[PDB]
Amino acid sequence: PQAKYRHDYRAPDYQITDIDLTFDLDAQKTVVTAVSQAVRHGASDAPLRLNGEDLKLVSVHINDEPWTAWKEEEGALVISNLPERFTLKIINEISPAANTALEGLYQSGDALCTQCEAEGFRHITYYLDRPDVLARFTTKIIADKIKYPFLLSNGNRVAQGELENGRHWVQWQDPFPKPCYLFALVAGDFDVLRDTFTTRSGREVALELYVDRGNLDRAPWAMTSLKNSMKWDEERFGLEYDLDIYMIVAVDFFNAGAMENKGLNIFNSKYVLARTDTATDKDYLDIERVIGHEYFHNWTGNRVTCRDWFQLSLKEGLTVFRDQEFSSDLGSRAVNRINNVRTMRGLQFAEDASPMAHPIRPDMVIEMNNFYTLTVYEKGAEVIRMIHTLLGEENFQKGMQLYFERHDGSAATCDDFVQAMEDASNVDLSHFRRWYSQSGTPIVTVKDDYNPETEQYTLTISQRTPATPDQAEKQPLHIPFAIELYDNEGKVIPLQKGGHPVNSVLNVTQAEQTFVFDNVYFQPVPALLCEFSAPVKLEYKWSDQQLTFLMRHARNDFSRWDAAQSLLATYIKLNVARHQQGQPLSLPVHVADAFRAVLLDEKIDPALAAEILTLPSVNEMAELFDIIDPIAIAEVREALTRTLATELADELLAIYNANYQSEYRVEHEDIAKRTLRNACLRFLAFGETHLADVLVSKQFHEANNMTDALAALSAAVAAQLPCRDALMQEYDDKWHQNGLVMDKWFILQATSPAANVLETVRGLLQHRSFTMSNPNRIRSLIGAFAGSNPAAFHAEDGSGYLFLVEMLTDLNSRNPQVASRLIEPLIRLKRYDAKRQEKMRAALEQLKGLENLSGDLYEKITKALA
Ligand SMILES: NC(=[NH2+])NCCC[C@H](N)C(=O)O
Ligand code: NA
Ligand code: NA
Ligand code: NA
Ligand SMILES: [Zn+2]
Repeated sequence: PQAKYRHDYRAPDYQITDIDLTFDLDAQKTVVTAVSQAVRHGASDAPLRLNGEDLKLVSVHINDEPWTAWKEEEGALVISNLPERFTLKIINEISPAANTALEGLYQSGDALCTQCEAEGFRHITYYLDRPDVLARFTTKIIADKIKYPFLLSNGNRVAQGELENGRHWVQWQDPFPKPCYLFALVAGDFDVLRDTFTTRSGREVALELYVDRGNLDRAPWAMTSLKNSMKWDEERFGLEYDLDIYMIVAVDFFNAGAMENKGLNIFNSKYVLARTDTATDKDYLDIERVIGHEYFHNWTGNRVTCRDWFQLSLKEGLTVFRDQEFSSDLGSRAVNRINNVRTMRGLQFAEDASPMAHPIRPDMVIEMNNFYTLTVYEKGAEVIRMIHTLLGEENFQKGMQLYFERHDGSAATCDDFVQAMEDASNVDLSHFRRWYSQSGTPIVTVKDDYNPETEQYTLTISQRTPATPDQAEKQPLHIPFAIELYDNEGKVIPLQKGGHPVNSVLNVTQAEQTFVFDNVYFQPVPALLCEFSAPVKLEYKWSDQQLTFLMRHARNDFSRWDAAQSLLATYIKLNVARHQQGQPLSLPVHVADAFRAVLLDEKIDPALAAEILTLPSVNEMAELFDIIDPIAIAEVREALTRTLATELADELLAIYNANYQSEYRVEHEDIAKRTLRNACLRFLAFGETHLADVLVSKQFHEANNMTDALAALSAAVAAQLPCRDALMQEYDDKWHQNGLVMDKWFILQATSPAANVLETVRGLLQHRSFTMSNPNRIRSLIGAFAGSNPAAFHAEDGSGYLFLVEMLTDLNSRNPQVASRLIEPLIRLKRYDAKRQEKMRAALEQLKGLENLSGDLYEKITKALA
């Protein structure tokens, strides 16, 4: 297919102000009548190009005049000779039952529902499918009352009727103009959880949460979470919900997570449903995160939307930032910060190195679901966070205020947002704008000198961004670089120069520069890049003792955890090299001693302890190497675990029992203590086998909740303890009728360290709870294998690659978006060694060859093969 470029953006030749939709719903054959009020801004010779895909056009009228001047060409309806103002009427047919791709209107079990972001509304009718066209929607739905008793669209019920033949209809009116990507329609039968929330200003909002019949007991957390989101957006941003009613529909068949359709959010049911014995702490906190996320979109995405899709980060960067702040306010900010950094370093960095590398504001896009990426979302959020870091909270809020004042009700650009922050704060961000247009992860090298004569510390900070596949030119960024200097007592040395204080966030704006600090009264141990103040790789020659010092003394828990990650980083790289030579793990006693200290520190926050005692993921570890040896990394992680499990056996067991809790609560102290207890159990699993098998079996069976049961189940798989198969069989026998609970089991299987792991995953394509028609199952099994089990995917015989190629051959026709998610491990071939590349290249060349290759895959494959 054909590529699209940000720099060609042009205001449209026509606009639409108002659209009245009617749907005659039926799964096999739905008929759509779309009456649109339109305007020509452009020139008379220039026709209206409307977008449409897989549409059966029944009729076209202009002001009730059957129109003759038009043609369907590929993917568009082109209409000529139009008035300056006219009523467009289209009628067309679509078939939700045939919609396996889950774009547009499709069927999720017995229900019908929509996904229109990014360019899905064109699968529903011929429209100006672009988010710079905003209009007021009115939506009429006609359906069989028995199959589809509930008929939902955005806004308010303004009309209702019954009909002959057991059909009924309902009409919705959304007062706020919107881009079609925000349109939603759900029809079906549901249990409905109903509550209300009153805004600070007195507006009473009806809350309706629609779940499949029988799931009303799993709904209350999500509700509480919505209410908390509404409260928090009020307290922190001063923003209030703007309609009378808030609907959420949880459906099972969904490609991504959730969607912010105005007043009618549609969620993957994985981020709604929870109960203490089906969902984990992580699940609860994810439900909290995503409910919040889609709610915060109501202002940052909906009241202010994107001028075009290249501006996607304008809303996702900002909205993610907002869900991070939400979770951090209500929970542990540090645990939150830590995990978000794990993700930046572990996954996003890898993408910014990949052939799919792109700035948070892309300049070129072929298929736009491919840019719903770790980069646009998470790095985009770090970019927001840097603006926040640079302006401080009060000015950051003044900028938010200016942004809405300026742009409420319209579509905007990333640049509009930066300008609003600049103008409201009077901090200059012209240079800082380069973060929007430059891909790749900058590397920051730091050098230091203490001079005792002058009591001066000197930092020489230099930066480079290496070239990426997408960009041959790179240039210095405006890098906000936070530091603290500690003296030998653990106290903080006040930063200064020439008598007057110095803000501890340095403006690193050049390829190379120097900072001097006066009155540094003792040779300092520095904390560098505090709080991960910019999304960069830091190069500084730490000593173990500097790092252990910081683990004991740094003010911010983040810097303690992070020091530990640097300490470990070194010994991971040592042992991968060793593993390649056939040598066992080697590890200095003082390294093990540092972690013993964390286990016995009575004062440390268990949440922090637990993160420090969590080894980097294999994905995090991979980022330490130019060439990746996935097997060595996997085996080294296993050995590092085994070793600490031996060295710290008694302390690990002590802390495990000490954190026992008879009561289960989703509450941040209880989650911390539990996260610690399970971190310990993990190590103990790799210790002496009989005690392991006993502790792990006991917790599986005695557990009063899914967090504890799964941690044990998961440890049995990881450590291949003798009780494993029994426990796995039992989870199957209990939970097999339950998709979302099974997803956890499929993930364990797909990630098992056993040697017959691929053979098992194939068998599981037949399992009773698996099916290729459900993205969630696909990702629990196939995805978790290919992306979260690198050792097996990258098995030397190329067997992992051929497996994924089979699956992708299916998925390319069935569901290109899911296929594109799954290909990603394969387009990383250049991080690996030559023999693996050659096989991976071949695998890609084969997929390139598929008859009817999707745009979604073509994009990644051609870049990967370039
Ligand atoms: N087809 C899709 N799932 N597109 C992406 C929708 C993601 C949604 N806007 C979110 O940020 O949560
Ligand atoms: Na408009
Ligand atoms: Na609110
Ligand atoms: Na907090
Ligand atoms: Zn979002």
